[PDB]
Amino acid sequence: GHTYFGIDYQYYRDFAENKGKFTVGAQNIKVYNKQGQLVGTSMTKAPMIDFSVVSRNGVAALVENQYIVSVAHNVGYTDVDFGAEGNNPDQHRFTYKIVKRNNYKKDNLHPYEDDYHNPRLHKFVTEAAPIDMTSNMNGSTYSDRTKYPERVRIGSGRQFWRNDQDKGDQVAGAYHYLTAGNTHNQRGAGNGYSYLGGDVRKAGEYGPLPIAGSKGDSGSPMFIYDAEKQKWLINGILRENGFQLVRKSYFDEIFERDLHTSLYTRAGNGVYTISGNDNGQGSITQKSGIPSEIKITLANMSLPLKEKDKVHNPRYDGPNIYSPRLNNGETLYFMDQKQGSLIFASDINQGAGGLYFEGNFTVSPNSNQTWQGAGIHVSENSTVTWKVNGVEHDRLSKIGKGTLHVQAKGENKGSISVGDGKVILEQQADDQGNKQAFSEIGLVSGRGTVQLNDDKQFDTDKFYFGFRGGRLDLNGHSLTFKRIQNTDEGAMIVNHNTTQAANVTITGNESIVLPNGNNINKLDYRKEIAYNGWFGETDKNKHNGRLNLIYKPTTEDRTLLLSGGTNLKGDITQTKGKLFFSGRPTPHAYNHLNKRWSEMEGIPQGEIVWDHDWINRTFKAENFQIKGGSAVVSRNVSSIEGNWTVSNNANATFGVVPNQQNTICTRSDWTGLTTCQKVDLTDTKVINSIPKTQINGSINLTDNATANVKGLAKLNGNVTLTNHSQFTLSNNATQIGNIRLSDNSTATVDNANLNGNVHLTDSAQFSLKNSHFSHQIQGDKGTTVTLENATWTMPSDTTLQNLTLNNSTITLNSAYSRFNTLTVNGKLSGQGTFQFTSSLFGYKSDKLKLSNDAEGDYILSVRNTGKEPETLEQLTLVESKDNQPLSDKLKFTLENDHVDAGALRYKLVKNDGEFRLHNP
Amino acid sequence: GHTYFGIDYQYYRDFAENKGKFTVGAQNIKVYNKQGQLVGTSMTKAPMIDFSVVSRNGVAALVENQYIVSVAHNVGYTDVDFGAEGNNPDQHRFTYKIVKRNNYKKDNLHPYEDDYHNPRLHKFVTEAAPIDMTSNMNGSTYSDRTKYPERVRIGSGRQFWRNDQDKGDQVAGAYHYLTAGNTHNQRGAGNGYSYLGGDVRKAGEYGPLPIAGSKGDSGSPMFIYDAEKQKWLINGILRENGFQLVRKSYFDEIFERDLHTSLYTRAGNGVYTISGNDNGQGSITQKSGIPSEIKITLANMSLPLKEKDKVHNPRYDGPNIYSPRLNNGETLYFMDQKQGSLIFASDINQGAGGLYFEGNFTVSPNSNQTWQGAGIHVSENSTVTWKVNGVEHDRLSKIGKGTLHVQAKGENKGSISVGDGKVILEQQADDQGNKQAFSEIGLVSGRGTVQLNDDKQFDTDKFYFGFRGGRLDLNGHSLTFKRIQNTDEGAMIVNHNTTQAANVTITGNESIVLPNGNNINKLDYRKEIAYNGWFGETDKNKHNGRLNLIYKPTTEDRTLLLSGGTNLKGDITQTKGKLFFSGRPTPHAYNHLNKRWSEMEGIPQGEIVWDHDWINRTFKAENFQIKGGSAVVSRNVSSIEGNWTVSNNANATFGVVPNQQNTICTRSDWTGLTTCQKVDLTDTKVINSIPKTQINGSINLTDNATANVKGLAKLNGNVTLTNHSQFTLSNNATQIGNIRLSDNSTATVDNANLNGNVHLTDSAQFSLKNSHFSHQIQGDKGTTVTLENATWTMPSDTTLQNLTLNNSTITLNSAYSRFNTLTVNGKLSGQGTFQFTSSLFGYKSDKLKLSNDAEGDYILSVRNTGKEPETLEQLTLVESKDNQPLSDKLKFTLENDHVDAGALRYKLVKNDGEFRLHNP
Repeated sequence: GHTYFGIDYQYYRDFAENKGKFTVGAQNIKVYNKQGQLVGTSMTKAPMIDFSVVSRNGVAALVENQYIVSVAHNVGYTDVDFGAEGNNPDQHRFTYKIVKRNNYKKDNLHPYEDDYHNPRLHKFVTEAAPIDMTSNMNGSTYSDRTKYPERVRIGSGRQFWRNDQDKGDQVAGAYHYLTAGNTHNQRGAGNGYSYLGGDVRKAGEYGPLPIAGSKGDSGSPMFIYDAEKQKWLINGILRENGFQLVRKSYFDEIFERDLHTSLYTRAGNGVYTISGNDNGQGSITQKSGIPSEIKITLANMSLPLKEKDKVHNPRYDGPNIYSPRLNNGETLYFMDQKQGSLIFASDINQGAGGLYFEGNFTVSPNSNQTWQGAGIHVSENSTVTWKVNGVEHDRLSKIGKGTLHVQAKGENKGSISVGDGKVILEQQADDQGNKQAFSEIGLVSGRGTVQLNDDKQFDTDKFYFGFRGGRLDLNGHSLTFKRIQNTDEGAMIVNHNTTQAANVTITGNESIVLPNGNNINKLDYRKEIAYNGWFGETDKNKHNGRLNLIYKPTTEDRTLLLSGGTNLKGDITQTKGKLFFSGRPTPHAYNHLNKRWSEMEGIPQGEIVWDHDWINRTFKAENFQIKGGSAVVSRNVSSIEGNWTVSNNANATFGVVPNQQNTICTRSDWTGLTTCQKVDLTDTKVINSIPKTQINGSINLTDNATANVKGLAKLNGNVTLTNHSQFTLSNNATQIGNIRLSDNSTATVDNANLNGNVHLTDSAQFSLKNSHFSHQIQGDKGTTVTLENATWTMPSDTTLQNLTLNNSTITLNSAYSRFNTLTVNGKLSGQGTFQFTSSLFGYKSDKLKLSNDAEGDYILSVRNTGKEPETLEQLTLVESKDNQPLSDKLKFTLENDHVDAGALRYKLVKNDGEFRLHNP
Repeated sequence: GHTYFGIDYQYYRDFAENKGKFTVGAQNIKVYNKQGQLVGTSMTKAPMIDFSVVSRNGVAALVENQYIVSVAHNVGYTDVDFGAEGNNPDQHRFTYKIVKRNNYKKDNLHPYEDDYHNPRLHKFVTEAAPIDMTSNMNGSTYSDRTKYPERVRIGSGRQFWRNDQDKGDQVAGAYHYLTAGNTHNQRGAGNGYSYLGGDVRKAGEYGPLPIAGSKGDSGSPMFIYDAEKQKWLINGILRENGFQLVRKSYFDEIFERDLHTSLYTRAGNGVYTISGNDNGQGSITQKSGIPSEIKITLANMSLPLKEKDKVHNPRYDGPNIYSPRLNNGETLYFMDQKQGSLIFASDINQGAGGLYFEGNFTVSPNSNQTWQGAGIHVSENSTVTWKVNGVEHDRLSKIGKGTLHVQAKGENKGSISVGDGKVILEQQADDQGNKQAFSEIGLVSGRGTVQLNDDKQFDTDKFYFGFRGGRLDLNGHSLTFKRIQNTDEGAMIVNHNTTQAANVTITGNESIVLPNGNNINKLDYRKEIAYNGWFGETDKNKHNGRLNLIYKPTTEDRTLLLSGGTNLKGDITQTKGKLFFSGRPTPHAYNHLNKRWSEMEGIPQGEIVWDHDWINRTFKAENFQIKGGSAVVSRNVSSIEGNWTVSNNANATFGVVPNQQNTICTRSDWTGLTTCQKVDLTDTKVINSIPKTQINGSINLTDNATANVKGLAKLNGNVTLTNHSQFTLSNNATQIGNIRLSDNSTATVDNANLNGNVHLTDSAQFSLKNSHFSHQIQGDKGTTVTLENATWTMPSDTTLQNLTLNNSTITLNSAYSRFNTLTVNGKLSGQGTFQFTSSLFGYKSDKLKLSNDAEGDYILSVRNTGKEPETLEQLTLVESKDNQPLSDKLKFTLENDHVDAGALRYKLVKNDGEFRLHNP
């Protein structure tokens, strides 16, 4: 298509991929031109369309579970696929095959032009919900912009951008990638058609991003928003541009041709028996109803797998490939109001025919009969007990809001894609002890759930969350993964069991030594693995059962990246390796442009990632037990909630520091690869975009554990240390809470803000560097407090043991800028300043109480109020803790050399073993 | 004398010592016999006599400042002393020496019998005010019992008690101790005499305790109450018993013989110059008046210190010792209406002559002249500026209501006894820098005041409050004591300065290791010291200036007992050791009886202390700052008022517990020694005699501080706790106020009554054991409430975090014996009962809202009112705080298994994650 070079190409790419700000449902997206000026606001009258119904190759759209729409003259393509762009193998993109083209035939009862077809696919599509069609064939219907306020199109035809002189550069050939936007303005319409066209340089009546089609865009879909229904509908297919309106009545004729057999037993508890053979002939016997026997059509093996379909217009001649063998199968519809039964008397290959179930059914083999077909659709509130195995190298498609309770015997060699509703896994062991539900299991489209009703149902290496994921409900069971295959934040691991807890263990990749051969999956041999999804249920109306997460790699050099979220009623445990809690870059459409046009556009080749444009995440658990290795809470984490226990030689670090390098872990949407690397955080825009992490919990360090809260982070909780643990608050981070040190632990506040109190015992040490502190410090026998380049404003009477000063100032009383005393029971040493307040009139003041061990060089500064004393006494400033005299190694100097209280001049003297203010 | 064995000997002993109920001024003292029957009521028509005017040896009474009265035939005694019984060295009892006997000579102008003398003492007596004499010599005068309703006597003659057969046991020899009571009945009187006599077994016209004299009682005084004057007067001296009436006219002749020189200058501003020499010759020069020179007599050193006085009756021959040398001195009287002057041109030794000053005087040495004499009497409203030093080993006696402003130079080696009025200390340093007002200073008789007008005026170890004490007015100055020498509650330390605060520091005894040598003062080497007096002014008409008290011993094992009172405008601070606020046993006369007669009387040998008979005390300060050590409020403290702050590892304990041992601190009146020891409190009479201490203030605990209110105590205030402080209310004590816990503090109510609310935050804990509680408890994140063997009746909606039950019951609503909800946001656990009220008719009830953490075994009891429901619903009783279901570890059981509302039967079920009342 043709875009406007006056607007960033990225808009049109993001639009098509539902990336950047154009996520599904989003509204009011501002669109600026290259001059940074507002062109318009997008999607002000409709939630952003879900383009997942459009095939990756842009030439078709999903209008039913196994049907697409396109132009007949697209005579070459034989299949479609869906989902997100890229080559991340976790996605397991599926190739849906056309088995019947359904090229329109113009005739007395089919008035419209024959460049139009409704292909049937060989499987039910699971990755996306089909889109409804508009029903009126009069183009004028859709001109009303109150009823139809938004209109969009999308395609992969030859790509151009046009400048202000309307000159086009062709930046890509057809079928390379998708571009999209709103359509051009309404430009004339009639029976079966509509024309849209206008000036790409200009904002249109459907929005700031008008886009026209070109060679290769034929067949691509055009969508219209019905504001009354609140639905996006497909309105037409591209044939300025002309569109052939969609044909709902024609589609109905195709559909009813493939689905015409309804099995139903009026009294309920129907019993049906099915059999067939390789020549595509089949039969369904109904226990009692008349007729007892119903003939059905199945996959016909005597027919070619490929053949040339009907061609009704000589212009649209070409390969026109279809599958007479698969298309022979009809779709069956079973309804029962009580408990129905379906018995497999023989293997069944339905070909492109599928199964719909309305009501509960028990489906059972007489022996070991298998099934194979388009897929299974189970109605809302219906449960289908499925006791029939599948076929090797065949994928079963499960759709519908209902439940599929899998309960066949032995090792099922078929796989499954769970697009909608629920699949319960409960395969039974065979006589030989073999038990496997599927050889491979995927959750896609976010609508589906896999629920475990037994152990050892599948190989966890063969389970994946594909495009938009879904729910894996452990239902009280436990699993171990090496790595979890996942594509995005749609991935959810939960436990809906109210009664039994569940555990997920992640062990990381077995080896990081590359194998040989010619189909290496690099994801399996990397030190870094990642999970983009959720642990724990976020839906308030679903049960968030107990769920624990354990990261237990084999080697110290293995990383697990969590970039989605946790809502765990349970703990997260780390035994080794590296564990990152992180936000992630906002997704953006990949840049397919060559060197030249990339340079013209001013964007890098390949992956588009903006350092200032990240998604913010939240994490929550009951406890974080870091028993070993290293846990890191990195950038764009809004909050992490739960209590921390770091033990042995483990470590936990919170926050990234502006103007330094930080290790940043990100996974590529394009390859699925995770990369951890030191990155400079120096850009103002980037720095300002990163939230200060709210750490909502307390921290306990034991043994040799270390914890570090730094930079863009705020600890909303206490820290407790024992043994030889160490805690550091630095780089302008903040803590709202207390620090409690025992044994041989250590704490340090380096250029940071501790809003709370410190309490040491035993041999603990507290260090305050390059900071100001205005709270309480309590230290007893054995403990050492140290200040360096620091100021401390004491709030009240305080006791310490040893205290070491170095270019630091202690203000004894908050009134300096009723009276307090600092007692140093142990050794004071070093050099610095003490700031005093006093009332010479009452001969009262702040006090510094020292022991025989005191020593060093200090400055005394005194602020006195009010009156001149009505008597002559001495005011003690520095005294001994008892009657012994202060050391001669102790040296004090009064600032300004003297203190005046009216006409009375006091100086500093060492008299009788103490330092007093004296009047000569 | 002779007492009645039918009445406790203690009455007669207490009477003589003004102890038990017979304190000075007391009235209506009931006297019971050994059969517990009322014999009579004592002192119904006069306030109890002050026997302090009677010499300790019982043979004389104080009739003027330096004169006594007795019989001439008492020819052996050479001195007298006064005060209280016992050997407490703090009393510094003084030996007053007879310098002239003044044996009566019968002649034409002296009609009466010559067994009578009026001894002159060498010093003015400071410990007691002299008593007036009756003036009529006709014995019949005093028979009128309307005018003279009360009459008493006292002596130390041979001691007997007589039984109902009037048989005497002699229980002690003469001159061992004093006994006293009212006199016998009037039995004949004439010129110069009176006889009193009757039956000791019987109550007499002067009261229930008639007492007769015996051998050794000769000379002892007999007193009569003049009801018109409202005075006790001495009426006669003992010679059934005969008494020689007192001779007022004879005494006047003696007095005028010794005091006949009045110095006076009509125009005011008189100027007198005094000199003398060793031969007892002296001179006073008057500036201008005629004659200019007046001869005076002084101590005559050429005369013997001892000699035999005049003997007028050969029967009364014997030693008759007097002091011709001291008696030679005459007393001088100086009056001036403006400002008079007295100049010492030479040292002066007045001997037994003293000084009276009426009006203001300046008394000055030309050089370093000293003075020595009987004492100084300064008139009311007169000030005598005294610039003359004293003499080593000589005590100066200060009496009169006027002021003595001491302002001499250098180190005065004399001491002083301040009996009356005011002495201001302002010694000036000499050229060499020596400065000392007196080598020793005592306050006695409660009438006197020492006021400090400078620092370093005396050694605080040499200052004492003797018999009945007096006021030490710090007047804005500060002092430190090791121990304060004090005898009784007459001791007062105050600060009358309206402008400058004052501090008293008490440090305790320097060492507790006994010295060697043969004059050890045990009081100086004990761990326990005590102060029987007051801190702060109690007189409303005097200024109660700011005064602070600091107890700061060196070692943890040192105790300070305060058994008197405080009324401090200021604080009490404790840094270490043990501090007791206590009442004290009522004083009782010491038991001098041997083994035999003690056993007969049924009383212990030695000190008489009754465990049920204690004096109740009050204490008041602004703040009690217990910064270290232990503060204890012990038995017989009516109230202690002020706010408490207990910090560091300090402790404060209130109340004694019935039926347990309590540490009781008491000081012996007899030895001055303080003893602290565990004592069982098991006697009903003792228990009932102890008041419940009203603690009138609030309590703040910080750091590791602990406080304990228990037993006979009531806290009328709030408690606030921080850090790791702990507070316990136990043993049936009561608190009217709230408890507020923060940080890691803890509170417990063990079998006690908390009338108020509890509020926890952070990690605080509240424990309720073996108690019933009916007020509010509020606890948020982190906090734990615990009940053991307790019931709690919630008053309104309540929120807690964690809650632990153990054999305890929570009644959700006060109506159980409009609806309330208890929310437990955190973990509930344990076992117990919840009592509910409900209205099934409206489907409303009390609620228990729990979280996922809830667990344990509980009983649900439900009381329902009124109607049968006109609809069928479920009534939720126990619910979740949100949509998650309650744990399976949570178990409830409905009491009685069911609830009925008319014909409708509801049972308890767990339905949909909640516990509801359900109708099958």
